[PDB]
Amino acid sequence: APQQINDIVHRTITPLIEQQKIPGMAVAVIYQGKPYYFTWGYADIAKKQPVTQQTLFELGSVSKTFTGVLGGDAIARGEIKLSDPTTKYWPELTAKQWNGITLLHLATYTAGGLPLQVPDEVKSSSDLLRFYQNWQPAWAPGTQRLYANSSIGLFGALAVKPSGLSFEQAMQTRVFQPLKLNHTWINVPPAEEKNYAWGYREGKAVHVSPGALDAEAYGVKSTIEDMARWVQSNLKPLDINEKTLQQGIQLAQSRYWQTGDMYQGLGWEMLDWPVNPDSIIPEKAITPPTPAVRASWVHKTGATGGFGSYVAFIPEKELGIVMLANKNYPNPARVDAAWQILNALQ
Repeated sequence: APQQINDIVHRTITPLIEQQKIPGMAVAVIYQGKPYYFTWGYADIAKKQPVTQQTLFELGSVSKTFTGVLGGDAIARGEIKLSDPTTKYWPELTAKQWNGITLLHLATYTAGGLPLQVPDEVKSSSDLLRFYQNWQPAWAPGTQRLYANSSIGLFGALAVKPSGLSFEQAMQTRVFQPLKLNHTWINVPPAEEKNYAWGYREGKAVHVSPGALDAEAYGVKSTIEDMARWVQSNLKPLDINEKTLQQGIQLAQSRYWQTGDMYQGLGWEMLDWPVNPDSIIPEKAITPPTPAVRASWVHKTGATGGFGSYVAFIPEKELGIVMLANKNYPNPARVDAAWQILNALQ
């Protein structure tokens, strides 16, 4: 790798690993449209199995970028419109509080205080319907953002419906396959388990628990190579041959909502570039949404019990980074490390 990349990556990530006691990490830097890979530590501590470029990590909430782009690919196809009411895709949602709640609201976390997590007791499809039917907004829809899995989880599940495909299959056939993300999974196959890192919560080896709407919100697993490829695809959508997927990516980076200095996209979140880490670490809709601004810090954090992940990229600079850890360390530390690297190479 270019020495200048080697230099900052090693000086930045290595101590980050020791401070946070991360068992294993993989990093990718996208520099002038090429990826460079870095690996440290262990995917499985007990078996002394090292992290490689083949290692699967849980992406957690970074999954939502796939979801957003898939939702975006659906808008481009004409299958859905953000303005569509929720009840158009789930007529069974008859309770009056859903009157006027739209896909936009769901996608942007502005439905009115949908909760952080779908409650644990929700297991069946009828549990899920009962949960949303009995939920009462904490404030008016369309007025105030509260980040929520039960919000973007629902959006992704609804956005696939016109297509007739399950969310898992829309995701695989419209997003994963056309971008050759051949080692990116919602469900890891038996033969890939040897590549699936263990996550580490309080010293014990864990893996993400099944939960309702887990696929849509936090359940993707991927390798550093595929995630680098995911960043290349979002950095340069124009290289993508499939037109709806090209527009889908672009729409995901539109700005639909501003809160403080942050802009809500579909999955992706954004800040005007340049910004300093402190600001990465006034509340209103943007109508119509601002088309994607190339001078942006486009990013997303992700966590599960045993994993911490981060992706960020600046389109203007054709620059990006992916950091995948099998331990869930604090988000500020991720944004500090990444900004240091991208800023050094800017």
